[PDB]
Amino acid sequence: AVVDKVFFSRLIQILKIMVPRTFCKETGYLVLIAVMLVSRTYCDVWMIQNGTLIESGIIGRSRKDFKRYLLNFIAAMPLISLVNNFLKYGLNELKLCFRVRLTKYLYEEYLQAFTYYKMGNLDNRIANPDQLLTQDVEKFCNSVVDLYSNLSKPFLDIVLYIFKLTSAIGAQGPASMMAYLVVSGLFLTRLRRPIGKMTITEQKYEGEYRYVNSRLITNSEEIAFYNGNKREKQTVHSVFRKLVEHLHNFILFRFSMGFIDSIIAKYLATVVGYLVVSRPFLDLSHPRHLKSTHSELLEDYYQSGRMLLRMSQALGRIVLAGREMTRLAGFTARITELMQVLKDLNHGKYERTMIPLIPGAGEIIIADNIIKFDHVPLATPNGDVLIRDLNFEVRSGANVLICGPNGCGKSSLFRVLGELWPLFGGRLTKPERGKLFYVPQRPYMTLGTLRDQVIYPDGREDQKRKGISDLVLKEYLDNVQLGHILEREGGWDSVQDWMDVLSGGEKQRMAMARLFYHKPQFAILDECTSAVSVDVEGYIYSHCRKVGITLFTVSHRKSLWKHHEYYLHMDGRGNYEFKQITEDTV
Amino acid sequence: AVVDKVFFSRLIQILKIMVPRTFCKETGYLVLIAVMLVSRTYCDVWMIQNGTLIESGIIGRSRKDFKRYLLNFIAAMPLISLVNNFLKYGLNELKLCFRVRLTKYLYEEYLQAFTYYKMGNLDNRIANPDQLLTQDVEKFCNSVVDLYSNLSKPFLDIVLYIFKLTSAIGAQGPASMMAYLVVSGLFLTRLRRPIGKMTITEQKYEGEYRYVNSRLITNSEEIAFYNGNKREKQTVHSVFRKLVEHLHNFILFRFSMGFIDSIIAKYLATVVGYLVVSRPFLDLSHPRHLKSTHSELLEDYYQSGRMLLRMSQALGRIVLAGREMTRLAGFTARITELMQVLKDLNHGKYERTMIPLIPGAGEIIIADNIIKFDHVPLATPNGDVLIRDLNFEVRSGANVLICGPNGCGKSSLFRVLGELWPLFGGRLTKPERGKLFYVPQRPYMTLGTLRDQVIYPDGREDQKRKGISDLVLKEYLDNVQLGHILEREGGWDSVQDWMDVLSGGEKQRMAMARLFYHKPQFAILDECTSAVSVDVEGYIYSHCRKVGITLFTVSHRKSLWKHHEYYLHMDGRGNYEFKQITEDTV
Ligand SMILES: CC(C)CCC[C@@H](C)CCC[C@@H](C)CCC[C@H](C)CC(=O)SCCNC(=O)CCNC(=O)[C@@H](O)C(C)(C)COP(=O)(O)OP(=O)(O)OC[C@H]1O[C@@H](n2cnc3c(N)ncnc32)[C@H](O)[C@@H]1OP(=O)(O)O
Ligand SMILES: CC(C)CCC[C@@H](C)CCC[C@@H](C)CCC[C@H](C)CC(=O)SCCNC(=O)CCNC(=O)[C@@H](O)C(C)(C)COP(=O)(O)OP(=O)(O)OC[C@H]1O[C@@H](n2cnc3c(N)ncnc32)[C@H](O)[C@@H]1OP(=O)(O)O
Repeated sequence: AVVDKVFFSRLIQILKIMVPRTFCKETGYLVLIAVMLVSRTYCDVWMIQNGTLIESGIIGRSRKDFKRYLLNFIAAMPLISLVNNFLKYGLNELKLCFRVRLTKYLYEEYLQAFTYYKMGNLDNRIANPDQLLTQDVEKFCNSVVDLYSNLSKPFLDIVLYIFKLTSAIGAQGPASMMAYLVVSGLFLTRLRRPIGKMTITEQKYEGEYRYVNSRLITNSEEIAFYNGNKREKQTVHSVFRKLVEHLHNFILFRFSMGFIDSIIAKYLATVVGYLVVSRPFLDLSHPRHLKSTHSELLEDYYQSGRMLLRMSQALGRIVLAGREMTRLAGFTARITELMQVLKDLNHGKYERTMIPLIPGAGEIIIADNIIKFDHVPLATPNGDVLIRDLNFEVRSGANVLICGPNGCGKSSLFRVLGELWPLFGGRLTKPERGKLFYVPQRPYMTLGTLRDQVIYPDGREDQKRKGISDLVLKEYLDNVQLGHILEREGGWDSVQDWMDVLSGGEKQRMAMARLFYHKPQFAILDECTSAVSVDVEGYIYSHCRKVGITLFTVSHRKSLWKHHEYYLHMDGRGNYEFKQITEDTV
Repeated sequence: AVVDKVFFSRLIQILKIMVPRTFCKETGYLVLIAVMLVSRTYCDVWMIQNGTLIESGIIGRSRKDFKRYLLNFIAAMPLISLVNNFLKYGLNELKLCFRVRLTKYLYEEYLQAFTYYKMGNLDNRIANPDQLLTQDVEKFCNSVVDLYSNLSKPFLDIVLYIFKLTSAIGAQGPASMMAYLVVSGLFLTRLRRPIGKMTITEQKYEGEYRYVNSRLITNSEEIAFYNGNKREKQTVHSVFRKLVEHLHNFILFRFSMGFIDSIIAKYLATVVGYLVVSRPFLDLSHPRHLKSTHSELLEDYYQSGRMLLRMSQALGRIVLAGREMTRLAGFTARITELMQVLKDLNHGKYERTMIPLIPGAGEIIIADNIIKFDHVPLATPNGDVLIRDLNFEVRSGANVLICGPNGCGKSSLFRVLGELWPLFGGRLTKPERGKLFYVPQRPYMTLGTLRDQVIYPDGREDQKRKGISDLVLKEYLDNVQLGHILEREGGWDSVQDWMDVLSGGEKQRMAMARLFYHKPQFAILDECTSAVSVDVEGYIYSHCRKVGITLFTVSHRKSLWKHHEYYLHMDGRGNYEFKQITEDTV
């Protein structure tokens, strides 16, 4: 988080995404804000001018002037509220418009061709992508708009008040006040250097105190078996004393530093301000400004004095806004990292995953109802080769059974099957990403109606395009014997958190009902049909055979060996067996 | 977190712990703070009185009066800084003294007779005890002192300024201003009711947006196998629109509410203030106050006007302090819950652990070198009986081997052995908590020197009491062949995080070196000697036999069966076997 030319360039790009045109609504809010910033400055100076006239009326014991200027203030009261609150409304809307624009751009780039998947399970340059896509966008939009507003308001205030004081007091007044404020700020900043060192030391000691307590907790049983209460007490007490003595020293230093700070920045500023403003008055022979009535002297003094105070407050605010620029730089850096990674992924380039050409080798061809592995060395994307050259085919209507110990390498095969990981040479055949399925032990369950659950990848209008009437959907439910669920929550339209409402067996049955509804070419059964009866398994397998859906199974059960022709076996050290059938066993 | 009489009573007790005497240092800081609060109020009113005299000197074009009162301000400048910063220093010290007193009391009650162990592994009324013992104490002390200061400063300011205005303007002025401020506050609070409802709705929608994104992350592989990019995009976009439309409505309402707030509380307050202060002036026949010079009229007006402003600011601050009282109540409730549980544990009473008399049944006798289970039905403290009546003895010099599948019930036996869990009937014999040992797979390793590691439950002065010279300690290291570690980090005094510096085998060897150094009566070997050679195991077992230390083993290895007389076997359903020896196997 350091401000350079790269920082500004990166802001320019991000803002270009956030301001696409010149006649959008963001430009409308920007001009609205600029107009209200100028109006707000004028309203503030008018209040300064009118307040002294009300007070001169009161002091002069004149009811005419008091009432005249009080009514001027009352009649102008609503306009000031509009000018201030319309500014706030414009700023809030600009933040919200910025958020919507950035989120649309990020998510359009994000939900495209496994990029959401690759971001976490194929790269490591960003963790917790959801946090960065949601929280950082809001924070960045808020920070950029807050910086704009907080640098645009003080700037105008300082310009106007310096211009007016150049005439009321002369160029010497504002210059001397600003010179003192700058010098005092530098001097106090130099004096306040140690606070940072003491602050980090305090945080370190508090961290040590927390860590020691946590250790005493996690190892409470072993300590309890010992009679070590009189020892852990000594250790924690010693750590507490270490922290406490530092706190004394930090408090004493803060007291000493505060004393000088109050004297220099709080009261000598008042003395300098009195000296600066008093020049036109105490100079009885001042050229032209002040040879006037008492009321004129009263008004001129208090107008000038209040202008100096508000000018100095503006200097403080602009300093604060400059400090907030650092946070803006931090948010921009994170967002720029995100945008870079999306650009890398969307073009296939990836780096730092969690040797042949890692970023894709060989070729992939497109065909239907045919899968052909031809010298494809499936491997982890890190480059670690899982196995030697592998070759096998599943031509049509053929079932393959995966057997062996805990695989840890078959997942790689399944991921390359659905383009999830790059190819590593040879030539391979696949359909167009829509003909492959994979149901884990607990299939994916969405939030919404049961019709959404069974029509997951498609919308209702998509179903109408296919013409699948709800009766056929019920038949698919009937085949898996899930038709009774329709009455559980009052029809299809019922919306519930289906992730936990259904039991395991129900989830797998609906998942295969979804498989039935889709009628794809290939599917993977990653040992999911574990909470269902044998009869239903054979019943669904019979449908799969009759329909023509090729199926991959990982059951390993003897009956499933009888129901499958091919088989794959791995020893955990690198090997694979592929043949027609086994007479009795491997 | 609701204020009642119980809340105040609980504060009284906690503060009684925090203020033990009447002549301590806390009472010194309290009187110091009270004196500085009064001085700070007087200094503020003096500045109000002197500022108008400086300004009347400037306006009067009188260098004599300007210089006179400016020098009065300069000469009194250091005293005001002392009065303000000595108040801040006193408040900080009172917070720190409060923290030290409370922490000492809590930890004295906490580290006593397994109470640290029971708090987390025998009850459930508090989780994360370290967080409550460390963070809540600091926050509570800060909150109580902040409430005291922020209710004591505005109170004095309001009293002084109302008293002075009762004479400057009359009782009508302060009364009318306070009446308007109260009425406006009530009216605006009534108008601002919906903001809370909209705020919670906004937080709910943001939570939904975060949850949906997280779901898209955790289920990215299954979605990827599908071509569902065009569906999760629709779901997330719909959720974003739901949030965004609410944000529009919330922004528009905030704009509308702000407009009324500015008009009523920001400017009509100024109009009412002008009307209130102007009464003595515009009344040309005012009885006595104002029949005076222009400078007197100038000074009287601005003194009164500034007093009204600071009185009203004090009303705002006291309102804020009252709001902070709610947080104080929350912290007190948590601390009172902690104190109650420590009191329950320290007397043996416990509730809600994670049927016979759960809180202790039977009796425990004290003896050395003898352990006698007599009809003790060991069970979980929840009351669920693990096994039926159990009886066996380990008289002297006898070794017992535990065998079977994953136990899950032997841990209960070991915990009752070291008084960690209550007895459930019968009569049992144990030594005085100092003769039992238990080394897990990874023994406990402290932060400190190696001498601390081997002398864990004892201090260096304790070792000098026993007279164990460092040569004998080295011999204990030599027996376990850990003498070479002395040169690894430059002698005993080297301090390092021994939790991870040592490898497993080294940790167990030092743990048994600690066992050797202590020479207790009974010890438990929870399958820890797994990363050590067979020769060293026999070598250490020979020492244990020769020394006379009875030993319990959980190895299950055949050679260890040969080296152990008794044995315990559990089937996981409730049973135990205890006999002299086994000819070949169970
Ligand atoms: C219009 C044209 C023709 C020309 C002008 C055009 C402009 C645009 C050109 C110039 C623009 C400049 C101004 C920009 C500034 C920003 C820059 C870039 C960045 C920085 O910044 S530089 C970087 C490194 N440098 C630092 O980093 C330390 C500097 N740091 C600070 O500048 C602040 O951080 C502090 C905290 C020090 C100042 O802020 P602050 O302390 O709050 O101001 P303060 O002095 O308290 O108020 C004023 C006081 O006038 C007194 N007073 C007068 N009259 C009366 C009266 N009649 N009655 C009672 N009192 C009176 C009274 O004492 C009142 O104060 P009081 O009544 O409240 O006690
Ligand atoms: C000494 C003895 C003899 C007798 C007195 C003894 C005392 C101790 C007895 C009385 C103590 C009472 C006072 C205690 C109070 C606390 C109570 C218990 C709790 C509450 O509280 S009740 C609970 C339910 N009730 C609410 O919950 C809504 C109530 N909520 C509020 O009370 C605040 O929350 C707000 C925000 C509304 C008020 O605070 P605030 O708005 O900040 O005050 P504000 O009106 O702005 O300042 C004053 C304005 O005088 C104007 N002004 C005058 N003269 C001039 C001039 N020459 N030039 C320019 N302007 C002038 C100017 O307009 C200035 O203001 P400005 O120049 O800045 O615009």
